Amino acid sequence: EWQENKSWNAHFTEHKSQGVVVLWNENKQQGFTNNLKRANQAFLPASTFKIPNSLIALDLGVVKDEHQVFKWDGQTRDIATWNRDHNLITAMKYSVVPVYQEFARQIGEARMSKMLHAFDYGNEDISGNVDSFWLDGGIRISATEQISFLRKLYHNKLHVSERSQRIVKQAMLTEANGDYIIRAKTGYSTRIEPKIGWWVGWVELDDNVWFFAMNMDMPTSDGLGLRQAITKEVLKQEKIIP
Ligand SMILES: COC(=O)c1ccccc1-c1cccc(C(=O)O)c1
Repeated sequence: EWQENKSWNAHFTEHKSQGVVVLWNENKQQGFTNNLKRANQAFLPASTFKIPNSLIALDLGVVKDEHQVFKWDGQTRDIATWNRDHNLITAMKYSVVPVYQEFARQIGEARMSKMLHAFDYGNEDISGNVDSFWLDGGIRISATEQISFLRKLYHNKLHVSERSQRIVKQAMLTEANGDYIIRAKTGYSTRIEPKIGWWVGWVELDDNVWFFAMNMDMPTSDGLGLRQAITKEVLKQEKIIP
């Protein structure tokens, strides 16, 4: 069962933006979205792909654990936090593309493709360059498809070891307080129109889990903070967080 709630559209329009929020109640196995059509429209995953990429890299031994240091290659890039050493935790936190591009190159096309099919991830198409296909290649995934993938990850049901899934879920840790835990990954797709921002993950409560996946038009980087802000307004409206 799915239900549409266009009242959430107010949260996007107050910022003159457009997008979709998709919520899934795990206990009740019920979904909610403001836009059933956009909820099933497929976009580039961009840095949300760092979830599956991390899983594959860990399971194949490309990444040993969350402490392995990936040394900066010495190339100054326009994002300051990228010009330093990183481990899996910080590379996720700061969405350090060049680290994951090296992951992908060491994974290779053949194993990457076979693993995304085992994950049933989006359209499972890695066409493009192995080190950027999730940024300007052929891979596509919808908001509802994100939730389906994240739900498997939460239950350790993806076709990789339990360890790899626990480690990635640790690396996804974004916020935690006395009321909730959020594990999620942001995304920013700019190389192919339409330019969008992602935020996908779930909300852990004492007695339930709310999975979420949102994307929204993002014509400039100035609005990236809206990905979390709009999502949280929906969570508040549905009384999922205070
Ligand atoms: C693809 O383009 C950028 O990533 C980008 C471009 C301009 C300014 C900032 C970023 C950036 C950097 C780090 C994280 C995020 C994010 O929140 O996913 C975004």
